[PDB]
Amino acid sequence: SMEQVAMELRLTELTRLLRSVLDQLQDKDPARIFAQPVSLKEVPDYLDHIKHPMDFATMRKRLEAQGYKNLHEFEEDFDLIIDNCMKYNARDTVFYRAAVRLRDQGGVVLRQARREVDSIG
Ligand SMILES: CCOC(=O)[C@H]1CCc2n[nH]cc2C1
Repeated sequence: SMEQVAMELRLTELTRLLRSVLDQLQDKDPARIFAQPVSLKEVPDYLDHIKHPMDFATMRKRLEAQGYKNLHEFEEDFDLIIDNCMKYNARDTVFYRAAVRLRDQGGVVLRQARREVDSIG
């Protein structure tokens, strides 16, 4: 139907906007601490600690499969990256501090992203 095409056009547009948000957020991680899944080979007990792992590469895979239906779903996954890190790692580690910084700097980006999503529809 024509509706479903228009639908898919918007979803495709959303994906385009989210790809830009994702690139902007990942730029706030120049150390690439959050770029890839936590290695289960190098951290074999990770899943005992963290029930829903997340990372930027995994977000990107879902993004290109157009698997984010709205900004909220995208934001949930970003929050997982931060929150998982701040649980597993102690307050005085480079990892925890990198998560705090990413959350603070990412807030700016996500704030305008929400406006753009509502605005454009
Ligand atoms: C690539 C080196 O960074 C890490 O290992 C940290 C990545 C973020 C994270 N979330 N939970 C545990 C960790 C560990």
